[PDB]
Amino acid sequence: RDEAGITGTWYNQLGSTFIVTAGADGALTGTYESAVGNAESRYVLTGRYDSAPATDGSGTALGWTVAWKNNYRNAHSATTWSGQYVGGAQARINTQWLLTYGTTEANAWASTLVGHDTFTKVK
Amino acid sequence: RDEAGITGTWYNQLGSTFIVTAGADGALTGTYESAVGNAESRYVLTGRYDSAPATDGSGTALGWTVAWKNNYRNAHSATTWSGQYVGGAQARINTQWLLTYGTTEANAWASTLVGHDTFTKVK
Amino acid sequence: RDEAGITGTWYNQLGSTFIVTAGADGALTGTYESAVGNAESRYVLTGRYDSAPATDGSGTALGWTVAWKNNYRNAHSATTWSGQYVGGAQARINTQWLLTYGTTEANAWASTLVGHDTFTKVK
Amino acid sequence: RDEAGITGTWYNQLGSTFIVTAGADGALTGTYESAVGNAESRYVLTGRYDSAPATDGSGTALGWTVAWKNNYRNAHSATTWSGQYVGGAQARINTQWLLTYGTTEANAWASTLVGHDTFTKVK
Repeated sequence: RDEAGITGTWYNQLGSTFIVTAGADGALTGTYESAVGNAESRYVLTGRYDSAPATDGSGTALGWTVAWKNNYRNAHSATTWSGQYVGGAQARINTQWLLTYGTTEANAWASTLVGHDTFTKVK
Repeated sequence: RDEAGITGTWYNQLGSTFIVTAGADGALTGTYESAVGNAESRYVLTGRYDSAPATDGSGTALGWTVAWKNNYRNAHSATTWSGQYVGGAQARINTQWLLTYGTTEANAWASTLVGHDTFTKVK
Repeated sequence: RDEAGITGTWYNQLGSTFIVTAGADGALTGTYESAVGNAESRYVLTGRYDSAPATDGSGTALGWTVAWKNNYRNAHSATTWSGQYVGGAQARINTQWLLTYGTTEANAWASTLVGHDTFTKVK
Repeated sequence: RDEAGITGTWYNQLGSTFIVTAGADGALTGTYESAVGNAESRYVLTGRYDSAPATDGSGTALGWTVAWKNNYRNAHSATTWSGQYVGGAQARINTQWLLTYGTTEANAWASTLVGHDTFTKVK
């Protein structure tokens, strides 16, 4: 039961800010602000997490999406982060991500960036 | 404006079924049923898509998450698909995905599978 | 023992041409010619494969790299394909790949594309 | 020209040891010893790097493969790392990797793990 452990404000290694609420039902809702790329201000996110994780010391699996459209800009792209929450004194969300841009069929080979973000509760 | 083009029932190459509604606001909601893996019946999904895509022939970026917990089972894992919708006679959603399982810190190197799913409106 | 099954000329879905020799010792050597991207003519490749695969119907794991420098151009990038060879009437190499471009530290978040290529012995 | 900067012994965050020689011609040769997984002792590697990188502060793209067969064991798998070398006082190779295991056609959806390794010249 990591609803309280997940909910809150998280920061990654780029200085991006992830503001999330975890629902009792497994939902993730909030906003993402990227420190880099074709982005400004906050963007909607949604996602899901395992609301009944294993009790053996394993992390808590979760994921979320941002489409990079808001009232300021549209980067015609979406990122998905997939990862796990690891609780404790220095809690962390360890993620890998896929960023797809909309492309023509001819350029679709080149549509998707992959990377990895680690989030902490301290900047 | 691909709200009508996205909304509906989609099937991938594995015979999985993706049932989605696209909101005017960029939301994706629905259910996923996997034909493979530690899964049975339907699981909640949510996600986002570019509600104002480019008009140059590019695809429509989107993503969504499933956490693999429902009333039947809990696979302590989450998958994120990231991709684009390509409209037309044979419409398609072309995706890559990341499946993270909850692990101990010692096994976290091995936590994440990557793959690729192509969805069609016909089985 | 898939040395004879791997060695030869392969083509992917983009119309790229992969010319490989598999060594008894697990080596892969040859040349790659991409139909797309910042590339022309042939580039050196090397890689490795499992020279003693399982006999249970499993595929044969393998991988290879291309750095995108030759006498014509230098795209300051390297792609790695990781996958498996599946023997038989319609033999295939099913791969996923990572293409890293050299970046400054500020842009390294955006350095790596991911995709998937399927190779056949017929175009 | 990073031939001297790449050649040598590198260690990642898992305590794996990567011993590589960079050739003037773009080759990478050496041995890999994993601290984790179905592995013991050293395994052959080969790969490629950009021997004429940009002079603007960008990193040096490179990649390499290991098939996880040696005289001790065979894990019927191959990993490819794709990344860049970043020179200087605290030199680093920043990589993402794809590990494919040989599978039956029914389980091929689950064949490939993805992760990220950072190598340093100090443990």
